[PDB]
Amino acid sequence: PQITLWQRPLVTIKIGGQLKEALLDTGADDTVLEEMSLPGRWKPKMIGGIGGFIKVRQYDQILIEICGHKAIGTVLVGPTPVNIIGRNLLTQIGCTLNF
Amino acid sequence: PQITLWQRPLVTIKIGGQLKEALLDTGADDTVLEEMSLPGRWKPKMIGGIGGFIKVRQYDQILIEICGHKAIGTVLVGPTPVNIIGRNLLTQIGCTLNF
Ligand SMILES: O=S(=O)(c1ccccc1)N(Cc1ccc(I)cc1)[C@H]1CNC[C@@H]1N(Cc1ccc(I)cc1)S(=O)(=O)c1ccccc1
Ligand SMILES: [Cl-]
Ligand SMILES: [Cl-]
Ligand SMILES: [Cl-]
Repeated sequence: PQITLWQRPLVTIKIGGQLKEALLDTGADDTVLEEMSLPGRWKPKMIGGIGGFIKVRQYDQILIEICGHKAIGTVLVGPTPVNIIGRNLLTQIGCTLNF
Repeated sequence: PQITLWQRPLVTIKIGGQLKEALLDTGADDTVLEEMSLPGRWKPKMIGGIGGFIKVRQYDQILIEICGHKAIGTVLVGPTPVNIIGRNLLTQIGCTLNF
């Protein structure tokens, strides 16, 4: 698809067999989702920006489906105000900026 | 152009006659620049980010060039981690996400 930026670029994702809404975010290095369980090992991380920093759990090699596109990559889980799909997974679905 | 996301989408902008580096950020509603001098009056603006909300300065109808593309619109100024070009100006230069 071609997604406009007149509104926030929100899409449906499937992860851990759950359907969620998330923001396609070219300014985010990493994908960050609100508190949820994920399988496997994890390590803590801090991410930050306007407003300060939050602590997240980093899970690697997680399967995700983004607007019907299957991918795998690292997912950070923690108290983000919005679910974010970052560049680590946008690349895998072939997402580009165009003007 | 078409910008892939394997690296941060950092571009050159021009504002107040000066070149600066800024991030094309589809996760930011607004354009937010590092502390600088801009003309005219400003108004207060609360913006939300990963750690919470903060107050920044809002300047309207400011000339800014993004990758050579001329724009005129609202620029926020505050303690942003990096200069950010958000959806208000991305929309104005005709940028979309595509996959
Ligand atoms: O500072 S920011 O929260 C911001 C928001 C609005 C306007 C200006 C700034 N930021 C930009 C940012 C850019 C580079 C770096 I280094 C750190 C932050 C965001 C906006 N989109 C990407 C960043 N994030 C996503 C986000 C989007 C919307 C909201 I509401 C909250 C978080 S992030 O969770 O912080 C982030 C930080 C590190 C790794 C992955 C994700
Ligand atoms: Cl990854
Ligand atoms: Cl590619
Ligand atoms: Cl504007």
